[PDB]
Amino acid sequence: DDWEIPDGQITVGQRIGSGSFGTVYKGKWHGDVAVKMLNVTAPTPQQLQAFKNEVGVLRKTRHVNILLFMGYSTKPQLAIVTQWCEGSSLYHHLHASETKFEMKKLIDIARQTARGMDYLHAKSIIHRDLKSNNIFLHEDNTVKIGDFGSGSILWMAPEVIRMNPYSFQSDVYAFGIVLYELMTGQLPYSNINNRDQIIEMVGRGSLSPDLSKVRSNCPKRMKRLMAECLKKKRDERPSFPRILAEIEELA
Amino acid sequence: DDWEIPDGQITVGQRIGSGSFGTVYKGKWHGDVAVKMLNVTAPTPQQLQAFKNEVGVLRKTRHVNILLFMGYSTKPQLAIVTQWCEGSSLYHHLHASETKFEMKKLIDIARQTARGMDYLHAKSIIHRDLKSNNIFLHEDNTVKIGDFGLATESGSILWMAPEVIRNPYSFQSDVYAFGIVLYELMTGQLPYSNINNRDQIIEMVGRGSLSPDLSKVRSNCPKRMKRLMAECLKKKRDERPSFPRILAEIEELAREL
Ligand SMILES: CCS(=O)(=O)Nc1ccc(F)c(C(=O)c2c[nH]c3ncc(-c4cccnc4)cc23)c1F
Repeated sequence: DDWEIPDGQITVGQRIGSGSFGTVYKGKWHGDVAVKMLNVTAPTPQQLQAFKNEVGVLRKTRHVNILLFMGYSTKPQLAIVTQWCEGSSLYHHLHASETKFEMKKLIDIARQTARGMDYLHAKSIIHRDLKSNNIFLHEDNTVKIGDFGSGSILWMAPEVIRMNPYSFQSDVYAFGIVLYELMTGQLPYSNINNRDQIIEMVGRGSLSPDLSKVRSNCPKRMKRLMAECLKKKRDERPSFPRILAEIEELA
Repeated sequence: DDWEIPDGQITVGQRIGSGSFGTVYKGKWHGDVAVKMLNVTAPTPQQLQAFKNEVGVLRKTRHVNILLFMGYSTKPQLAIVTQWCEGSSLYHHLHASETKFEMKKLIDIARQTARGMDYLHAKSIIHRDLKSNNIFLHEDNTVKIGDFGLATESGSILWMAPEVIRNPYSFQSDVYAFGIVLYELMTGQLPYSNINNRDQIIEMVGRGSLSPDLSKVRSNCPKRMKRLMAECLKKKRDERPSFPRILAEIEELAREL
């Protein structure tokens, strides 16, 4: 039916962060929620529908590894309401906490991410921006993928960089970088700190992630799987169901 | 929009529960999932309303403390696809595991349960079958409320309020059952131990001379929880609070101590 939450039902709290679209706050609504208020004030009737369309896309996601959509608001500002995640992003663990994860967890996280990613493809949903920042680990066990309802070029496929370039293949490339981060412990092109350089080089096929940076612990069974994900040639990339099967066999 | 999952996608596995309500197997569908299916030649549409009601009530929930409904089925067996849960029920932990908790966790479990129950009532949903058995502990410490079935919008006798025991079901009945669940958390024990007759409980609780022994609460248990619990267990419907007030008092406690 309708998942709108009437004005005054949510007690908006502390400002968590800002994104290109939206500002995230912690909220009070039958427990803890997260509210993403759109960068918008007025009830513009035509962008209203445009907003509602994105809600329609969100409300078709009922998977454990996808961040739980819970409702939307219209009156105290346009807003997306989801579950609250305890802990930090996958980016924070890998790069900002220096926290040592056992190799067993890494594969699980990838497996969880692939579970979420396959589901979106099954529902014919292209994420368009899958990175470790949009992967929230609830209580450091459970993957929640969000932010799918002049940017992050590290997870960007070659065909996306040079301009329909957004497809299920580009999400596959994004996952390879995610795997890279997990299996190398860091972001790609770390030595080359030049955005424009990377854009031009990865775009022309001159640059690709370095796999000598993977640790010895990494199974070469899916070290090969990255290569499949990280292919410059998009049609030579594995689909996510294909991907989901291979990763799972690792335990 | 459609939540129908046509078959072939679903890879059924090992069953965990059975009966005449639908067997529940552990399937794999884009990961670990759960399926509750009728093993029948044909559910000649007497079952077809029960199934349709549950799909209607499930499709309208999206909460972390409510079991995650993932889909339904019509073509072969009737089935309900929900998230897979890792762990055992609250009933298992308190009673069937002989495990024990700190006050800290016990009050937390009540809160998460209160959140889901508050959510259900806000969506104008009556659970009608709330008990420790239907409260799953997923990831070993996060509440999942399920087994809707009797939901709408024998063996379950202990969580039954007099007006149901003596349409009886209401938000108030859910409230009474909540008080019983609180009792299991704050005592570790099921109500009416000194009564091993089904006929004793059913008459006495219905009559209004039987009530849980609140002397059995833990020493570490808050005086506010024991007070809150007695309010949910009121013999008279009207004197029972609503979950917004129930959740409010709990939240302070969890923060207070
Ligand atoms: C599926 C809906 S979406 O539109 O595609 N995504 C989405 C919508 C609304 C949101 F608020 C959030 C969000 O940032 C968070 C949603 N729950 C969260 N829980 C924790 C955090 C967080 C992240 C980093 C540091 N501290 C807290 C961030 C979020 C969100 F990701």
